[PDB]
Amino acid sequence: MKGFAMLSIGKVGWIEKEKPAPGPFDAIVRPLAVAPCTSDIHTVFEGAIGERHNMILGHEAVGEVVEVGSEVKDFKPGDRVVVPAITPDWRTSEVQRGYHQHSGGMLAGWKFSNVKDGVFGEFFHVNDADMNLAHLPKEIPLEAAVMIPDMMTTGFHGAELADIELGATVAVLGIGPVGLMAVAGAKLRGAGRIIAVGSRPVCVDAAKYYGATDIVNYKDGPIESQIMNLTEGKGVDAAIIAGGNADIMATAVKIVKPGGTIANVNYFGEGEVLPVPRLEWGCGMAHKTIKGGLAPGGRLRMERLIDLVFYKRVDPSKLVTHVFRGFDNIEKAFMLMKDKPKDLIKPVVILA
Amino acid sequence: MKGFAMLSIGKVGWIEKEKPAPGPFDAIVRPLAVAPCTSDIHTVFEGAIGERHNMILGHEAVGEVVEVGSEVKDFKPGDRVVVPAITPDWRTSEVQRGYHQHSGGMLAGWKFSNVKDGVFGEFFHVNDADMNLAHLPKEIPLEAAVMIPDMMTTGFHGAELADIELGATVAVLGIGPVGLMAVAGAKLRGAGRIIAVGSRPVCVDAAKYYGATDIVNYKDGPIESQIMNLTEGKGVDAAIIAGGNADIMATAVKIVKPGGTIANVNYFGEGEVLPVPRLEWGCGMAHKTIKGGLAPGGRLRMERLIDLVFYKRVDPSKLVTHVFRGFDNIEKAFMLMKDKPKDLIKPVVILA
Amino acid sequence: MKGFAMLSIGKVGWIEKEKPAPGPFDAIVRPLAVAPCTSDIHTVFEGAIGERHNMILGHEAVGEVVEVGSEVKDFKPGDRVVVPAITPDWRTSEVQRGYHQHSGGMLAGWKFSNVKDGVFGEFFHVNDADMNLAHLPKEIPLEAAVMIPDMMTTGFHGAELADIELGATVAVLGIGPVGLMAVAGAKLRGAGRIIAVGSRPVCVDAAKYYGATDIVNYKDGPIESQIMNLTEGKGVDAAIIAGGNADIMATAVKIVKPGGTIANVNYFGEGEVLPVPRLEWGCGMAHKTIKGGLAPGGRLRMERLIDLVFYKRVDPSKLVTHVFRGFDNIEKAFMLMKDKPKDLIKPVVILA
Amino acid sequence: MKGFAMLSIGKVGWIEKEKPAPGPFDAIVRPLAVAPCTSDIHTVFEGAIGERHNMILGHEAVGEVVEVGSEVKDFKPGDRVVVPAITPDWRTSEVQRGYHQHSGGMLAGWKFSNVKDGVFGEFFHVNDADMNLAHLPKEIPLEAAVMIPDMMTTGFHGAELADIELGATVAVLGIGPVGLMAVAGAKLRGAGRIIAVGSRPVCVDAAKYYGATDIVNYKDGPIESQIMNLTEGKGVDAAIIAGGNADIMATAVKIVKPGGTIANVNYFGEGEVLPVPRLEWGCGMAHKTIKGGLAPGGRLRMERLIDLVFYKRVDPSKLVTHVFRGFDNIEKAFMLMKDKPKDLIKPVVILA
Ligand SMILES: NC(=O)c1ccc[n+]([C@@H]2O[C@H](COP(=O)([O-])OP(=O)(O)OC[C@H]3O[C@@H](n4cnc5c(N)ncnc54)[C@H](OP(=O)(O)O)[C@@H]3O)[C@@H](O)[C@H]2O)c1
Ligand SMILES: NC(=O)c1ccc[n+]([C@@H]2O[C@H](COP(=O)([O-])OP(=O)(O)OC[C@H]3O[C@@H](n4cnc5c(N)ncnc54)[C@H](OP(=O)(O)O)[C@@H]3O)[C@@H](O)[C@H]2O)c1
Ligand SMILES: NC(=O)c1ccc[n+]([C@@H]2O[C@H](COP(=O)([O-])OP(=O)(O)OC[C@H]3O[C@@H](n4cnc5c(N)ncnc54)[C@H](OP(=O)(O)O)[C@@H]3O)[C@@H](O)[C@H]2O)c1
Ligand SMILES: NC(=O)c1ccc[n+]([C@@H]2O[C@H](COP(=O)([O-])OP(=O)(O)OC[C@H]3O[C@@H](n4cnc5c(N)ncnc54)[C@H](OP(=O)(O)O)[C@@H]3O)[C@@H](O)[C@H]2O)c1
Ligand SMILES: [Zn+2]
Ligand SMILES: [Zn+2]
Ligand SMILES: [Zn+2]
Ligand SMILES: [Zn+2]
Repeated sequence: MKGFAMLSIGKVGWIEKEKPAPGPFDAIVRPLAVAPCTSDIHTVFEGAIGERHNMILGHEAVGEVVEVGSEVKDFKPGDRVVVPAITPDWRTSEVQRGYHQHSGGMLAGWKFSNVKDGVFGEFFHVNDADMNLAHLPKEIPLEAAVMIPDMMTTGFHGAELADIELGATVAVLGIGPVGLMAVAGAKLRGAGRIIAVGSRPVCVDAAKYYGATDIVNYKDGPIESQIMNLTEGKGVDAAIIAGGNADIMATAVKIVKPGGTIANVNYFGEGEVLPVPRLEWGCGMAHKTIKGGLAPGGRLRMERLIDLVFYKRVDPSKLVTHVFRGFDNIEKAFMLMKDKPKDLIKPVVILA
Repeated sequence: MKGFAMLSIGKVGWIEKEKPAPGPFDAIVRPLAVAPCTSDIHTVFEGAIGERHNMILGHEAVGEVVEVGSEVKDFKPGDRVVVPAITPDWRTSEVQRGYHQHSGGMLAGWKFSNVKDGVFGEFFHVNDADMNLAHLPKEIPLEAAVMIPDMMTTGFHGAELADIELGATVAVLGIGPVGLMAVAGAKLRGAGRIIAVGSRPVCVDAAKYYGATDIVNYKDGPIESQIMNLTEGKGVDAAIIAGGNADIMATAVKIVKPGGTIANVNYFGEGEVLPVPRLEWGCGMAHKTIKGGLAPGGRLRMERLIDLVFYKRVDPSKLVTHVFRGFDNIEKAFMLMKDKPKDLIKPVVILA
Repeated sequence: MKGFAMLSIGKVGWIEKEKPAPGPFDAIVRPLAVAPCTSDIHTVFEGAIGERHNMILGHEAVGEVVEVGSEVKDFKPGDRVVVPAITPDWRTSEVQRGYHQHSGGMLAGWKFSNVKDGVFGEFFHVNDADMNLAHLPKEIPLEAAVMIPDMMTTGFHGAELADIELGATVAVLGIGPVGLMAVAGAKLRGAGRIIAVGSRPVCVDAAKYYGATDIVNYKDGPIESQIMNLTEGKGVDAAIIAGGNADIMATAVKIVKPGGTIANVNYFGEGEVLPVPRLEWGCGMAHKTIKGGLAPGGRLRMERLIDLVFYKRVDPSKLVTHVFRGFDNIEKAFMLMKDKPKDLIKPVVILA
Repeated sequence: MKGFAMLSIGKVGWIEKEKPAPGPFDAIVRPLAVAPCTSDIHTVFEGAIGERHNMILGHEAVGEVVEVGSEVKDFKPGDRVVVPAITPDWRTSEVQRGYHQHSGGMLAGWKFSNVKDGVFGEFFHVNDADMNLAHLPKEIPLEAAVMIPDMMTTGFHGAELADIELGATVAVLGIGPVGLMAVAGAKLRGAGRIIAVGSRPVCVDAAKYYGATDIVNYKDGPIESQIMNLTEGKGVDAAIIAGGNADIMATAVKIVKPGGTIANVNYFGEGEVLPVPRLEWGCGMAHKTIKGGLAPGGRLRMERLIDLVFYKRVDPSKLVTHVFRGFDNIEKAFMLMKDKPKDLIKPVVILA
């Protein structure tokens, strides 16, 4: 009944809450491994989605089922499961339109640490267990598995939105844990040249590991003119935004060729307007499609990504640089996300 | 020959130029019916695509072939043809990528009054007659046929970009001649409710004629607040932008539901940045796809829209509010586009 | 209660069954109007999908909600509803893949008169009311509304699967009620020339009403020869199959041009294989895509087709050639579908 | 000029022909490396596309440009180039419709050893050199590069047509060179499990090399049965057909789940019809899309596959099991393609 929660905007700390009870279709899960996200920094310290009061944080968890509702059919207590960060209500009009990420409202499929208590507690509540849980194979280590709920689905969704054709040249703007899975996702969509944009040397090494053929550091100059030289004025076929300020939107439109695609998965927390360059967008007519999506969730998304991990299509363990232990280290791993060490990509806290 | 040209930014007038000469694959066409476009106002008086010097204007024309190159197979002198605004070079890498509008560079398939002398002349040059001309059936009048090169393909391209599903609710921002064709295109994509946004009474009558079920005038208040009341907070499935300043882009994102599409065909002439509202775009994750395209051209595009007029799927003659006559009246119709009268939609100058 | 049921393969009759009770998410409906389907002839007399025992027939119904479950939120007793022919279980993996029509197994989204008691009873059961019912606007009469559950969604799905481009030439093979809605559907996707294939004058008249520009009589001569002559050897951009024997598949492949689409919504009830002509399929390489699909259902599909009726995009009332009053005439209307007289398109029974 | 030609159906031999001259847009190329194809066996010995007289065989070649026309702007004599098997005329309506493979008619984008003298001569003619040749980087050896013109673009086209989603389970029916590249192609689309169906031990090794996770031998029982056991009766998300008689079409339909795709790239050379099984295709309604395509060609396609080789995304040299050198050994390699020894995958003849 203890959990690390967001007291208000700019203030965090442990609180005490009632242990959640499952509905007939729900499950209660105790976490075996969790991970903090930059998104919890964007909501706490930037108030990007408004004010909260005593909301448990955290949304990336592999856990063990301890209680199921009278209608749960595919999960028993004791089952080890990968919980997706997006756990929608599956009976809404948006699902019938094909957008479960927005089931019941904009971004409403994202429930943990948004409009529902997160996984940073001795237990948490997963709604619609048969639809929003996936069994964890015994062959996948806990550290790699906890990268599936959020980092892998978001990074891969960026590659999916980019509509990569075989052999296409892809740029990945941002090589944090999300952008690194975007680099992997691009390679899984059969990209040829993958140009990664970042600075931290631990991120640059992992980007090459996941298939980046070129590294672009802003120290050499503006990223726009730097990538344009790599492409001899042609540009990239797609640019995946996985970090940066609102101005990175303008950088993306400038480096993508006409007919190319700008695929955003970045959570912009500050700024009122995301700039789109009029001239580099063809004054409205360059066919530079812009996409920006919340990562898919639910049981099928996790099962699909479990197979990709299982059959060795992507190894997410290289995202995990720091492994803590014990509930108390949740606060420390969370604070590592506010001020990132230079040797950090993604921390993981193991609990049992 | 003589032709109405853009002397410099902000100055137009008639000039003297040699009659153009065709290559083995090209044709020389004399115009039978022409029409001016708002796009030529954006370039002349706003300098939206840079400076020009003595460039004949005009890109909407129905003509008669007067000379063909030794390699033209399908067109003879004396053929009456619909000339598209977009006449790309068809042997480029962009065409192999599937974006003929950008063959040779951004917007480079748009040649007339962009990088080439336009149709406001005694003759004009059409590159690759076999690929960029369509035969005009005797059953379609000159006034209806001259709407096909630019207005119809652009409006229909807005509806194509919008990814309309059967029964979807569509908003069209701007009900000038392009937006009027976007209301028609929306209906031809099977839209249910079509909410048109405009004020001019002549345009509103035409909007209803082409399918609009609701008329939104800014007089009642903000367009965003007005459309949200019409849809009980849900919004529209797609929004076609066919006019307005750079702020209309923000309006379209605010009124489109998550997972919807913003389809822009407006030529933005002023401002550096098209604003995209961070919050109403889901902070980057609302799956509100943004598109913006130059209208398709070439022979096949024209033949397909010719069939749409022939089989009575759309009557573009209702766009034509003014019918001038004589080469001299081209200057009259062009300035008539800088300050649109309240009873104007689209003017047409008949020549022979 | 009373109900018109499939006793066994080849025999139908009135039986006695228990009035269904709703689960927490379900509703009980009494029908106000019903219609019989050719699909129930395939099931009973051809045994097309196997034996059945005491299954009430029928899957096209508009009704009145009489009872709802404790969890039903959007529908109360007294509400007049349009009931889709397809009412899937929405919490399955197939829904997460995007194929609700096969929720639980192939064709399993189709419940009425497949794996569940149909609507030809004093009451029927609708699983998951909030997801599988739509409100009926008072402006839409009963006869028209009952064309929405199955005829309109199936025929429109043919047009959806055909991937119709603006101005394309489309052929519709079979112009019973489903094919007539495929003609209308092709019009709602922007088809130019629509070539309808059939012989019965009542259907030919309706096909012209719904937009057919050409009528091909299959008893007049070979369909393939006739359509090639009409298209000057080019073929059509798409052929929608809405009737005929297995060899209509070969006819469709033979008339579609390379890169075109064959879109089947016909329920084939006899024969081991459907033939694809090797040579006219380009020996496997002609890019003639073949689709075949169960019509969409659920609340959203009904609501979108209701808007197409409400805003007068389609008037399905011309499909109704026979209207009867009274429960016992369910038998008469059903045998009408078996006998298929020359003046029949679709019969409706009013129980109001 | 000497050349290995198809004299008539069932007979091949060396003939003498005049050395071709190029049009103003064309190039004459001398082969540095060539490879024979199973498709030529279908053509010569089954007559799958009719009778030919003294047609030089072969459509797989890397060569040196020896002469160009006056309008060729990107290639000079001495340039080493990858020549695609498909070299269409790019100025046709089919290119405008988006299908260069059928430019001028069904399969007409495939010219070499179809409607044009092939690459098995001292020189050959490439039409439209600027559009249909790709520069060959010095880093790619000749034997691997000659897998790009046909094997790689066909197998990858199968993965493209299969509409593969991340993590999906894919079956590849047939693992000769085309099927092995479909295995690599499926991996480049992000497939999870990949079930290869073959029996020759050398092909099984290569299939495991390119990413197969499961091997089904059509000797341990029916393919359909075994694959259903591997998938627990669920089936595969897509099946790529790359070999087999006409019955393989029925096999593919029986193993694909509802909503999945059957993607054929096999050249069927015998049989009047390809059987589609009525029940397992849902009596017409299972949403099992069937595609079948001639492989893409042209400059842009070769360039993108060159990049996938250059950046080490795929290594096609494992396809090459026999390398000879000498013009005369074209006959030797071709006959190996007829009577396929169990250690053969693809032979290559080196000429310089
Ligand atoms: N849509 C979803 O479902 C979803 C899910 C999770 C997270 N997100 C959001 O997506 C973003 C990425 O997640 P994350 O955990 O990987 O954050 P992160 O660790 O902070 O990575 C941000 C990256 O952006 C780089 N960067 C900073 N300024 C840049 C600039 N001008 N140009 C290019 N790159 C620049 C940084 O490079 P260096 O640090 O090396 O200098 C860094 O690598 C976050 O904002 C997150 O909130 C979205
Ligand atoms: N992509 C292409 O291929 C292509 C082709 C041709 C043209 N275009 C461009 O697309 C645009 C449409 O062409 P057009 O000839 O129809 O121009 P137009 O006659 O000036 O029509 C512009 C429409 O926008 C309305 N409008 C003005 N302010 C607005 C606001 N805040 N919000 C919403 N609507 C507002 C106007 O309403 P009222 O006038 O009734 O007050 C008018 O109906 C032009 O800019 C044109 O240059 C693009
Ligand atoms: N996928 C779904 O969800 C769904 C839904 C409902 C129904 N269906 C099925 O789709 C089909 C259409 O239903 P329906 O009520 O419209 O049946 P219908 O009235 O019997 O329509 C049959 C049409 O096919 C014509 N026909 C027969 N042989 C032909 C041939 N060799 N060539 C060309 N046309 C031929 C018939 O000609 P005539 O004009 O002379 O009769 C008629 O026009 C049925 O089989 C039905 O079971 C599928
Ligand atoms: N779409 C295009 O552009 C294109 C391009 C090139 C070629 N093709 C054609 O595609 C096909 C593949 O080419 P290829 O060079 O790879 O020929 P191949 O080596 O003969 O491929 C045959 C493969 O299919 C297997 N096979 C035979 N019958 C089978 C059955 N009932 N079930 C399952 N597998 C069966 C064979 O088994 P074994 O292992 O025992 O031999 C072998 O693995 C050829 O027909 C070719 O002409 C098409
Ligand atoms: Zn996160
Ligand atoms: Zn214009
Ligand atoms: Zn039916
Ligand atoms: Zn081949």
